[PDB]
Amino acid sequence: KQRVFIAGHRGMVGSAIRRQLEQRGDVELVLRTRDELNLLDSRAVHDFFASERIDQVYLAAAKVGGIVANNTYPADFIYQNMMIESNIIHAAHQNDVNKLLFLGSSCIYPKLAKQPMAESELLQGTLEPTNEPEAIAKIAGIKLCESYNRQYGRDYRSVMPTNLYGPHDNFHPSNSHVIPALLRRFHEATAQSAPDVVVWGSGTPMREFLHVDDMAAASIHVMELAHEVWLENTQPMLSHINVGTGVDCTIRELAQTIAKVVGYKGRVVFDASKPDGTPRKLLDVTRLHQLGWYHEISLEAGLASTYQWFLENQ
Amino acid sequence: KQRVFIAGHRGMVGSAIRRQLEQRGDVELVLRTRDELNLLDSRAVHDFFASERIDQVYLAAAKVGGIVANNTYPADFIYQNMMIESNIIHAAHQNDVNKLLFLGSSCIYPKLAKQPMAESELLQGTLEPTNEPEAIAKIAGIKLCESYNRQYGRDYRSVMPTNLYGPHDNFHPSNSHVIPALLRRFHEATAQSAPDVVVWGSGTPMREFLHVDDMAAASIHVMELAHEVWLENTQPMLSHINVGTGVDCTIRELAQTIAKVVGYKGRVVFDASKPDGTPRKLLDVTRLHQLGWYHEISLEAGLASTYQWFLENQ
Ligand SMILES: NC(=O)c1ccc[n+]([C@@H]2O[C@H](COP(=O)([O-])OP(=O)(O)OC[C@H]3O[C@@H](n4cnc5c(N)ncnc54)[C@H](OP(=O)(O)O)[C@@H]3O)[C@@H](O)[C@H]2O)c1
Ligand SMILES: NC(=O)c1ccc[n+]([C@@H]2O[C@H](COP(=O)([O-])OP(=O)(O)OC[C@H]3O[C@@H](n4cnc5c(N)ncnc54)[C@H](OP(=O)(O)O)[C@@H]3O)[C@@H](O)[C@H]2O)c1
Repeated sequence: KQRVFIAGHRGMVGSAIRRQLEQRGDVELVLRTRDELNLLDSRAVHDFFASERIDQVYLAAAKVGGIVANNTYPADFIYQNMMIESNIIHAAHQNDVNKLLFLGSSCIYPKLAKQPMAESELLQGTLEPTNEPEAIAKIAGIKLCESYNRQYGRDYRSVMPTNLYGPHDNFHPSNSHVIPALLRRFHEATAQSAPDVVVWGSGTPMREFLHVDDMAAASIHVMELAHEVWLENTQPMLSHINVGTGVDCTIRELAQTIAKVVGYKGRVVFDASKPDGTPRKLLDVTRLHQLGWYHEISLEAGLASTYQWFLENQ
Repeated sequence: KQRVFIAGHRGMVGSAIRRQLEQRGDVELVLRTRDELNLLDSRAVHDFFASERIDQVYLAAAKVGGIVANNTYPADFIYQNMMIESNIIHAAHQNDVNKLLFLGSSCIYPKLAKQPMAESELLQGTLEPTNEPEAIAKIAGIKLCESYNRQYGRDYRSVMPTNLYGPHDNFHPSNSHVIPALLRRFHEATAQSAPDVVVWGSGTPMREFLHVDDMAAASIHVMELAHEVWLENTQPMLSHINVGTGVDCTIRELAQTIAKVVGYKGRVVFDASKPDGTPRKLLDVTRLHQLGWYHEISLEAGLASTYQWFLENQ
């Protein structure tokens, strides 16, 4: 069995990967909570790698937040993510861990990228300011992996998810992430019998959403590809793989779907006196599809199962 | 007196800053060699800051090299520079050091940047591959400074030098840095009585060169500006300041000048069957000039004094 360390296993993404692997008789999971191992502490991280015989690492630990958190604590987001990534990568290398999967984010891409965004859009223009600090730390993570691959012949791969939703999300109505926010807002609206729910903007912008269990399955799929196959479909200094659906959805279609899924009978209302973001943002997932992975969970199905998970965990 | 820690003080840039400050009765220098303090060791760096009452830091320590070194050891260049920067910045903050000057490099800029390159070119396109790893670590350094400035109201400023030359450079004929390389090549050619020296390319590309003592004076100048003045001439998320001459020189003019400076009487020869780089690369130094600093050392004068330093230190 392969000994697989999923950093950040109690996280949204980490716990999705754990649920899938825990069904694998060919895998032994090695897991440490934050209390047991602070991944900011280089010495602790090296001690763990030196004593635990790891074969593969899924790097799913990170300082994460929404718009307010990213603009309010920028130092926390660049420092902590640079240090977690640096410590784990360095320790992995030092202890002969050859396989690693780094989980980044689509925030890496330029604000005005060409759509849909191919992996080659990386570094082609200015970042969104709200996410700039975290985005630079995640690009540094990808370039750490690439650099160790190139200097030492490592196999440290990377995926960049689109917007994710599903179990273990933060279902507060003030989350800036639209799916959990709206699930919770429509849930409460449905409880109060509120006549309407008002969403800022016209509803016209197009966005992309992937269920976290699809993310986890794609991530495992990418981790487990033959190296020769992964190499044929990437480039040493352009090595990351976008993970998503590659399909747009309007915020209007999303909000009307969530209303249906929760059984809301009032009105979804869009207040177009508020600004819209860009008209379209989504990943080009041609590389992942060429590597033989396609998502399985439709928005409708994913929303319904996610909402059921929230009901069970209120 | 202000207690000033110059990280990397025995380096080319660090030692230039030290020579200038050591003439300041208002400054007490705090210096630690690599052997005394390994800046990769977070615990050691924090212990130093916690016991040494520092007021200002000049961050002039880095893993540095030429074209071969950067392409051969990419992991070393991204990892080491990320960790030195992260450790010093974090420790400074933690111990109430309010003033810091981070020394980056013009390698940060896109390969196809608009010339001359204004600070706003940062992040506008693809990096030169040879330097990509180091460049991402230095951009992460600038964004660490910005992030601490914005979250905690720190005063962590940054300068990006152009190509530098002067005392304490590496004067081996195989240095990929053209000034020390050519000084040493013409020096040897002059000793051997070699009939010619052949330089690859046509000589037409334009490049920018600044003497290291000018860099040091500009760096001190930028460190010491009133915060209100520095703020008026920068932007929180676009805070770095280019340091250079803002003036182009052909590689042909450079090589013919070096030949004159060393007293070579053979021929400078350009072999145009080898490729040239881009036609022009230089910094726009309007922000530094607006902040009231202008370089003092002409290329001719700088070359002559640099060569005299090499003669004295062979
Ligand atoms: N929609 C999404 O969820 C989404 C979208 C795009 C990309 N991603 C990428 O996926 C990665 C994981 O996202 P996520 O939402 O799954 O995060 P989470 O799931 O909210 O948290 C991941 C976790 O890693 C842990 N961690 C952070 N710092 C640690 C430390 N110093 N020591 C040990 N553990 C530490 C956290 O610990 P403590 O939580 O207990 O604080 C947290 O449990 C992120 O890098 C994110 O950018 C996620
Ligand atoms: N032409 C130029 O020189 C030039 C141009 C553009 C930008 N810059 C920027 O200026 C900065 C300094 O450049 P430079 O040429 O002055 O470098 P140097 O002068 O060649 O070396 C700087 C030094 O900092 C030290 N250092 C590195 N790692 C350390 C560690 N782990 N612990 C303690 N000290 C450490 C080095 O120690 P050990 O040397 O003894 O290994 C070295 O003495 C760099 O970031 C460079 O990118 C320089």
